[PDB]
Amino acid sequence: XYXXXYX
Repeated sequence: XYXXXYX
């Protein structure tokens, strides 16, 4: 992880 979202 380490980026965000949500998908």
